[PDB]
Amino acid sequence: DDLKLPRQRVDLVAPPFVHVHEQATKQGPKIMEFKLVVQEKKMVIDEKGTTFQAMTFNGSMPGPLMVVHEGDYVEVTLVNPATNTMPHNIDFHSATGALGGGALTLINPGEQVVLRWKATRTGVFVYHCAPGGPMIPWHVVSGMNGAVMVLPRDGLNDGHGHSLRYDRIYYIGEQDLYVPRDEKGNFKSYDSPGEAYSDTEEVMRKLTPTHVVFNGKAGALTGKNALNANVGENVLIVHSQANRDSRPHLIGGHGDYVWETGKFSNAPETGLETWFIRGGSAGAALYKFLQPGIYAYVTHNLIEAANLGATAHFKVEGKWNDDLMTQVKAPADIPTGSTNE
Amino acid sequence: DDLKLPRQRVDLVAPPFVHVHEQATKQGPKIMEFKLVVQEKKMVIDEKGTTFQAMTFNGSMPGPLMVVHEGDYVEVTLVNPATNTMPHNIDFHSATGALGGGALTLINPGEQVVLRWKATRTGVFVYHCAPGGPMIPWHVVSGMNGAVMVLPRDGLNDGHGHSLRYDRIYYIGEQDLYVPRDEKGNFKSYDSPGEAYSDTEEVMRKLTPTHVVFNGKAGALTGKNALNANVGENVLIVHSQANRDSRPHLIGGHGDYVWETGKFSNAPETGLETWFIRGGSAGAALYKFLQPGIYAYVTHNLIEAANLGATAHFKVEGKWNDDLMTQVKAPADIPTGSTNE
Amino acid sequence: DDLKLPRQRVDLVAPPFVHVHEQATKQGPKIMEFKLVVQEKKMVIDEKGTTFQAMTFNGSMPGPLMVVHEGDYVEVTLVNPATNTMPHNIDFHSATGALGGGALTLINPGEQVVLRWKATRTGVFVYHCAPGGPMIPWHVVSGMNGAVMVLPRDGLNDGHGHSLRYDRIYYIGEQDLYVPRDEKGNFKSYDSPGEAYSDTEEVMRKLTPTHVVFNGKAGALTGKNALNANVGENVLIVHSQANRDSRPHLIGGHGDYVWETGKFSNAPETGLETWFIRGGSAGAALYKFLQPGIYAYVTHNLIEAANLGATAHFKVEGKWNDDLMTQVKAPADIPTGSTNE
Ligand SMILES: OC[C@H]1O[C@@](CO)(O[C@H]2O[C@H](CO)[C@@H](O)[C@H](O)[C@H]2O)[C@@H](O)[C@@H]1O
Ligand SMILES: OC[C@H]1O[C@@](CO)(O[C@H]2O[C@H](CO)[C@@H](O)[C@H](O)[C@H]2O)[C@@H](O)[C@@H]1O
Ligand SMILES: OC[C@H]1O[C@@](CO)(O[C@H]2O[C@H](CO)[C@@H](O)[C@H](O)[C@H]2O)[C@@H](O)[C@@H]1O
Ligand SMILES: OC[C@H]1O[C@@](CO)(O[C@H]2O[C@H](CO)[C@@H](O)[C@H](O)[C@H]2O)[C@@H](O)[C@@H]1O
Ligand SMILES: OC[C@H]1O[C@@](CO)(O[C@H]2O[C@H](CO)[C@@H](O)[C@H](O)[C@H]2O)[C@@H](O)[C@@H]1O
Ligand SMILES: OC[C@H]1O[C@@](CO)(O[C@H]2O[C@H](CO)[C@@H](O)[C@H](O)[C@H]2O)[C@@H](O)[C@@H]1O
Ligand SMILES: O=N[O-]
Ligand SMILES: O=N[O-]
Ligand SMILES: O=N[O-]
Ligand SMILES: O=N[O-]
Ligand SMILES: O=N[O-]
Ligand SMILES: O=N[O-]
Ligand SMILES: O=N[O-]
Ligand SMILES: O=N[O-]
Ligand SMILES: O=N[O-]
Ligand SMILES: [Cu+2]
Ligand SMILES: [Cu+2]
Ligand SMILES: [Cu+2]
Ligand SMILES: [Cu+2]
Ligand SMILES: [Cu+2]
Ligand SMILES: [Cu+2]
Repeated sequence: DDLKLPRQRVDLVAPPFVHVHEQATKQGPKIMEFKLVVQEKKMVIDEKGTTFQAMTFNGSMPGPLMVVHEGDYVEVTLVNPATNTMPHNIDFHSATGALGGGALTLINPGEQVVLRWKATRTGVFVYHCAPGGPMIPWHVVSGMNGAVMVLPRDGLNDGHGHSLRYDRIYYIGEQDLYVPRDEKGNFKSYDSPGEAYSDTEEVMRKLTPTHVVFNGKAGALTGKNALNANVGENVLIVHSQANRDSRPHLIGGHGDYVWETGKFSNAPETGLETWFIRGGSAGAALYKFLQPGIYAYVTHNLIEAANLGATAHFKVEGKWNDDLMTQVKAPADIPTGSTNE
Repeated sequence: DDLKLPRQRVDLVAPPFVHVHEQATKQGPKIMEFKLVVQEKKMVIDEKGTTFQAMTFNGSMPGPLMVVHEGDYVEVTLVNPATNTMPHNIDFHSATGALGGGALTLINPGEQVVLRWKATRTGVFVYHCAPGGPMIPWHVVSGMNGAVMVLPRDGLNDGHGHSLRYDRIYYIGEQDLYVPRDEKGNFKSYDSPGEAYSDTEEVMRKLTPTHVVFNGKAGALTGKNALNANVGENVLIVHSQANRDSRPHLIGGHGDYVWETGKFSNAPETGLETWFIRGGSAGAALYKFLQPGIYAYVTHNLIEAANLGATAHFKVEGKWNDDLMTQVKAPADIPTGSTNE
Repeated sequence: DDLKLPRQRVDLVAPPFVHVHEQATKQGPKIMEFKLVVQEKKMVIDEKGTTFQAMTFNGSMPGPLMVVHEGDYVEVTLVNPATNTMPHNIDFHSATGALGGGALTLINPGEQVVLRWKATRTGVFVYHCAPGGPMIPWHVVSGMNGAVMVLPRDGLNDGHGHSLRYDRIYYIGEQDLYVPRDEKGNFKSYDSPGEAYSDTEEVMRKLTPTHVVFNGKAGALTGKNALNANVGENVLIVHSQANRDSRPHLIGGHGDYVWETGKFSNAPETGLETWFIRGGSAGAALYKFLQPGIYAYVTHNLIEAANLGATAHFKVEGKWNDDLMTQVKAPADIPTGSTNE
């Protein structure tokens, strides 16, 4: 027992929600204990019911958000149940050494491993499976990616000496999928990940996804699963993309404070319309809602947003502010005396 | 009449030019009145005369640049003449609430609407049509996008307490187009936007444009339509892309001051070679010309620049500075005594 | 002889290595003399032995890194030997005027030219061939690109008044290639660049590379050609991409200090996981190695990294730090008493 710190077990929750944590803490460093269980399974990824052979951490795309503080140690038990068919591992972009931990975590079905990494770098970071060679992109675009947030012990700040505090946090994992089609253009189904591989790799090589989804499927965060907020709340939106660039935008809002490269040692940018998540990274945006109603959260390649699945909704309760925006005149016939050339 | 401010009607001009405005102002907030008239029409988009079924604000791709100051109110009359075939609306990324105004501006052919939004956020911002669902990307990549600039009341600054003033301003709207081809590879023509839709959507889904153009067509800002400047002038170049990333570069120049995310509350970066406009945003670059001659302004995917249409020219008058650059020896035969291995 | 400064001849070296230079200097400005010889040749670009008709500066993809200091003059002799088939030129993004020098350097086979440019802007910058029209992207994606670094005379700094010094420097040139395929999907071979052009241009137009390589071929910087370092060394990694965006990531490390837009007048960002090189630019990252072993340096589109060629290796000598990372428990059977749902 060389490392003599208190230990705290964390129970992960499914995205887009985040496990209970403190923003600012006066506790000293701890060993924060997390468990991730690999689950290979067929999953529905669009509104027409298209399936595909997914590979996940903890049964979700993305994998769950892990939250710790600068100077904590993160002790992760990775489990690969014997019902799975492939070896798996984990690479933390937050970690230092051994390919992020991938070189110390390769486990066959039936095995588990325990990795500890010190959280020396603040920000939001990707974690993903990376077995080796061509298996790396395949496992990641099959769903094996998530994120970790390493908060400063004093919480977030605006880079100019003022504390920032969120009222709510959501984790939006964006996934690019490469689903094979038959000669007629219909999506193909397979009985195992291994059976899907060869055809999937051919799609992957052309670098054009068939689907781009939030929380694992088209429409996952719309309708009854819209994200809730209230006028006045400061909401932190963490966005990850393990393989491909994204350009987040909150339709009808802004990013008040945006860390687009995702690292809290850098001052955020202010008042952004659209920001940029480079493939292989996580970023974060804070916004204080000023108006009630529906907001669409998109990647602002609108073809991807509307036609390949990458739209979420916020439903925001409160009172409308006519000073910020108003309909002066409702739709009406163009007046006869008008000249509109 | 709740809002008791002076009203000023603005007459928009066609890009790449910009309507008359003040950089710094000591006037108080005003209600700035703008009129935008939707025009569906066939347009020529390349040097071989390829046509396509465009949808525009005010008859241009991009739509005109609107310029106001922080704290002004922007009252926009959107008109959809009965000669048009589709409903249209407008979403201002500069605005707060109702999907940027899209949820308050949906108008059928024969109708108009009046929206007012308060200009609370400084920078350059996209505006675009967004009717709903798959119509959103289709209307935007058919040409229904422009930009608005919200200046600080004191004008631009370098983020370090020094005023910046431009001598000239140009607005470069970049448009990604998705023109269907027949089995031989020739571009297809249609008699209406509705007829073009199904084939266009198939091209859109593969996320590879057929054309990437400035000011609505290949070659629009070359030859007799090159952009004018003079040695010593500080020129502000506003660049928008409503759907797809761009990487602007001034060949033979630099960006002296660049707001690549486009928001004046953030200090600009200095001395850039190439900058990055994320899809769904506008950015701005200031450059003081130091040499006369032709400059090419490109997106620095050179395939897009040279082969898909995305090159503009500046023609700059003045005297050559041999200290910054000189041809020491003109092209000449390689000397016989040379060894060139 | 108007310009009366000392002259220093520099001998370029092949990437990823860099010619001898000083970081900080107290010498005054000099005329720094460089020679670049165009070489058209067939080159191997992947591990299956695929060839293609390359065009290079000095026989390498990328062309060599040139290093000077702010206020130096750079006098470049460009040579186009009579064994070559095409005209060539050079455009320095570091330079001011005449399309970066391209308008003053067009040379036929059998000719040479001498251009001088003043190094007024600090940072890392692309240089590339740009003959005119469609020849510009073709020459660049055929291999005719490199970089120049213009250091501040006091060396690098952290933008907050502290000097930064590297122990080692590597130049990673990333190249997107567009190799034609036959009806069966096999890569086509040609006897000259001219013969390859028409088919190559068709691939280029679809904006999807067949290969994305570091130092001119898949696997170039892996195995016996891995990049060396030691625990404790501060290594500067210069990364260029003349045509297409890249997202560099050091697997198992970070960017301690990153200039992603590549210009030293801007403070670096700290503690990045992944950074972004916009097409048509160079950037630079400093990292101090903390752990020994193998590191993969990738573009973090992992399909490009693993399947299209864009992976380099570092081999780092030193002692493992179990405080930063440790394998708490090696792979072992999942305990019988476990519940893993
Ligand atoms: O800010 C640059 C800095 O990163 C350093 C901090 O000094 O270290 C980072 O990783 C180290 C891992 O132990 C920690 O010192 C530090 O707390 C963390 O941000 C250096 O390697 C370098 O100056
Ligand atoms: O996309 C090509 C082509 O395939 C068809 C079926 O023949 O539809 C498929 O592709 C669509 C777009 O991805 C999906 O909407 C659908 O689930 C799928 O069957 C054609 O409709 C289409 O043109
Ligand atoms: O700088 C962050 C800031 O944005 C705020 C300003 O306090 O508001 C922005 O939008 C508001 C709309 O009324 C205005 O207060 C402000 O002038 C504008 O930049 C907050 O919501 C937040 O601190
Ligand atoms: O691009 C495919 C193929 O189509 C042809 C006509 O058969 O040319 C078309 O496509 C060209 C590239 O976009 C355009 O230059 C032209 O206007 C269009 O007819 C072939 O020439 C080409 O290989
Ligand atoms: O920082 C903005 C600045 O760039 C300027 C410097 O004053 O010039 C750059 O290019 C000039 C070329 O002579 C040099 O003055 C300078 O050393 C270099 O960074 C201006 O044109 C402008 O303020
Ligand atoms: O990529 C299409 C198709 O072509 C084949 C040969 O028929 O392989 C070629 O393409 C591969 C992927 O780029 C390369 O690995 C190889 O060098 C090349 O011959 C098929 O194997 C493949 O499905
Ligand atoms: O140690 N107190 O939270
Ligand atoms: O399946 N993912 O939320
Ligand atoms: O572990 N790879 O299939
Ligand atoms: O109020 N004067 O410009
Ligand atoms: O048609 N647009 O300039
Ligand atoms: O309004 N949409 O076609
Ligand atoms: O002038 N001395 O290095
Ligand atoms: O061939 N290039 O290193
Ligand atoms: O110089 N162009 O082939
Ligand atoms: Cu895996
Ligand atoms: Cu990774
Ligand atoms: Cu419209
Ligand atoms: Cu938008
Ligand atoms: Cu050339
Ligand atoms: Cu260039």
